[PDB]
Amino acid sequence: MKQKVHSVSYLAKAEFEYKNGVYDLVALPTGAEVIKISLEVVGLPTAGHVSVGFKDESKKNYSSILTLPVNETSGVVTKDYTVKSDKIVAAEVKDALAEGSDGRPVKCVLRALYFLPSVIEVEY
Amino acid sequence: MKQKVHSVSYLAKAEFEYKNGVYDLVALPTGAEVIKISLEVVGLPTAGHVSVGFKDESKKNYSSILTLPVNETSGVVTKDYTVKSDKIVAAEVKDALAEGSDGRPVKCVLRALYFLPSVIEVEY
Amino acid sequence: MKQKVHSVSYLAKAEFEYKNGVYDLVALPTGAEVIKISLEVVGLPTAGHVSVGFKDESKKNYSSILTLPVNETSGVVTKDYTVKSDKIVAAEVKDALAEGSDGRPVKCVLRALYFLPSVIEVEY
Repeated sequence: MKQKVHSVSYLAKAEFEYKNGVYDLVALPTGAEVIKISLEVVGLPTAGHVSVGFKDESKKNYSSILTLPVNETSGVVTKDYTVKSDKIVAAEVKDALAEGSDGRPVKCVLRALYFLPSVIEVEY
Repeated sequence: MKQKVHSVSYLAKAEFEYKNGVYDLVALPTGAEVIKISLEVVGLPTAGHVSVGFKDESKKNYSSILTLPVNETSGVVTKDYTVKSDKIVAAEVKDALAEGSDGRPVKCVLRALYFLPSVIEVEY
Repeated sequence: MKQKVHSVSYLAKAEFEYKNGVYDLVALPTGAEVIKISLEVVGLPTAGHVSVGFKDESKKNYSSILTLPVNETSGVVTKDYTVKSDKIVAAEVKDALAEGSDGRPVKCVLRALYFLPSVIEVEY
C-alpha cells in the first residue's frame, strides 16, 4: 500500500491563574492537526467556569469548544480539528474568586498535542 | 532504570463522502501501535450510521470497532490495538441519503495516530 | 507568534500476567509529560481489580490513578500529569484467580504515551 502521513508532532503546555479574563495559550500553524487538548485544574476552586476554544490571530473570533465547571476539575475536548485561520487556543474564566477553600492559588494547565502540516509518503 | 520504547509516530488523515459502501482509509504496518482513532462528521446528516473497524489486507475480514449514529457526529475508539495481519482501517456506511437538511455534502474525516514498530532503548 | 513546545515523544509497552501483586511497568524521566495511559485486558477474567498509579523510584509511594474492575476490560486515565519525583508507573492486582472461564492466561497491557522534557522554540 501507499499513503501520506504526518510525521512531526508537538505538545504545548500553558498555565494560567484561574482569574477572570482571557488567555492566549497555544500558537498553532496553518494546516496543523490538533489531536489532543486536555485542561487540568490544580487546586480547589469553589465557584467558576473555564471555557477553552479557538480564537483568530487578531480578530476577536473566540468560540468555546470545551466548557469546564468547578466540580469535574478536568476535561479533554471530544473532537479533532484542522487549523485554518483559527490559530490561537484561548481560555476564558468568566467567574473567579480568590484562592478558595485552601488559601492556595488555583491554576489551570492546558496541554495541546498537535501534528504539523508537513507530510511524508510511506508504503507498507 | 532501562526500558524499550517506540520512538516513531505517524498520524494519517482520510476523508470519505458519507455514501453507502466501504472505504479503506489508513494503511498500517505490522507491529504498529494504534493509540488514537478519531472519526469526525462534517455536515448535517439526517439518517445513517458509520462503523469503523479493522479489515485484512485482501481477505474480507471487516469487524467494526466503533459505531457512530447520526446524532453525536463524532467518536473516538475506546481501546488501543496492536497491528497483526489486520493492516487496514476501514469505514462502512450502510445507510446514507443525499446531502441532507443543508444541500451540502456531508463528509467524514478519520484521523489515526499510531506508533511505528521500531523500538529504541532508553535509560532514566 | 512564538512559543515553546515539546518535540520528542515516546510510547512504552508493558505486559503483566493479571496475578496478585504489584508491577513496575513504565520508567519516566523528570519533567516528562504523560498524555496517555491506556490499560487493556486480554483474556476473560472473572474476579479481580487492576489499579494503575504512580510510584516513587524507591520509596513505597504508590497511589492509584485509574481503577479497572473485571467487566469493562479496558480503561484510559482521565487526567494528564507532569512527572516530578514520581517516576514509576505501577500496577496492582489485589484480587486474582486462575486463567478463568477459558483455561488461557489473562494478561494486561499498559501503553504509556509521554513527551520528553526537552523543549524547542517555534514561531508561527
